[PDB]
Amino acid sequence: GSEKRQHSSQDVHVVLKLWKSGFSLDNGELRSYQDPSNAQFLESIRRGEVPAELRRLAHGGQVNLDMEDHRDEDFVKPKGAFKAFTGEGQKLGSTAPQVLST
Repeated sequence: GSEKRQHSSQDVHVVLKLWKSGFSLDNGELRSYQDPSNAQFLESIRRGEVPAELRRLAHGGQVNLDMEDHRDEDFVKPKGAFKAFTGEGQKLGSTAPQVLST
């Protein structure tokens, strides 16, 4: 976590995950496909334009948005791990009683 340094300009991916309620970005949490504030993301990402949260995540260079599908996984993005286990299956039990070291 950078906290307060700079947004490392190393050309990074902002993951957009598709859920049963909405979508989440690597910068934020799940926003349902209904809310008028999520509409910006939905509309811009629909086109291919960049929501501010992504450019406010990576430096203003290669901010690329990578899409994942999870859907009935509810929401798992900030929670822990990476990609929330999209490797052959989905979440796969999520047997992580802890946040770190797993």
